[PDB]
Amino acid sequence: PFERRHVEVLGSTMHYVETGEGPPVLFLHGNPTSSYLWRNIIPHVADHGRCIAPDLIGMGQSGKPDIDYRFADHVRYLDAFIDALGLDDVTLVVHDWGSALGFHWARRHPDRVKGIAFMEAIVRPMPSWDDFPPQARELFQALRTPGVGEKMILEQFIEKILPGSVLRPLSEEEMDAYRAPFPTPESRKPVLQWPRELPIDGEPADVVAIVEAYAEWLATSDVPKLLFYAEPGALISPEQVEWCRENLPNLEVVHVGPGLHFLQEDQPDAIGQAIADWLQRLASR
Repeated sequence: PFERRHVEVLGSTMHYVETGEGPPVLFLHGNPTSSYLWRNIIPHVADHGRCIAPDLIGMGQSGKPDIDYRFADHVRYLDAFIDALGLDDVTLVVHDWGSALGFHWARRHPDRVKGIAFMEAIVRPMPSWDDFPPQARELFQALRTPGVGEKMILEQFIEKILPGSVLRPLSEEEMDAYRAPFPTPESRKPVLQWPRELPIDGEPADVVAIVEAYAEWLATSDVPKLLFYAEPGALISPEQVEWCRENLPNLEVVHVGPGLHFLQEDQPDAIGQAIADWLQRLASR
């Protein structure tokens, strides 16, 4: 039901799906997903704008160049993609690392952003490992350890963390779609680098500074914002909901019901209908 396109970007290629016409709505997935994450949300939004969902570089059907896949690499590829489509007056819909990419792009292009809808997002740096639930703490500490992380993700993960953070059973066919970009250790390098970019306890310092910078911009910008909360969630807990409600101007919060980290696979209709309603109210202003 979507157009599938490839676009040349910085000597590689990026795959995206698109549907609809009007002001662009840019959907940014995170780790270890792809535009497939948005397949059941986009149809709710498609009559309201030009819906665009790229696969980040090295992920989905996008090219797999020989790069570090650090956050800064992804920034460059996504900047070129957005400029390749000539996107202006952009509504962002973002998740996980897609939210960091989206917030960072919005702060740097404040006149080109119309609104930001975000879920299970990286709003703030994580000052200590003590803030983490013990489960995620041990996992992230293990992935961020040289040798161990390579064993866990490369020379051996997606089959466990994806169904682990969806409440309802993930089908084999959905799992096949998420496995498909990542058959080989070589192909899984972005999946390992992403957790090693997480701004935790001051490291890495360059991503910590990026997240600090866009958190300050979010708290000062009048851009309309929509935050989705799932029970219990993972990154976005009630605690983070309260911090956003207190500190981020022009924010609406929507509770979508039960869900974990990949809430698009638990409540896609709730998320899509809320975005569609939000775009209409923003147009009415």
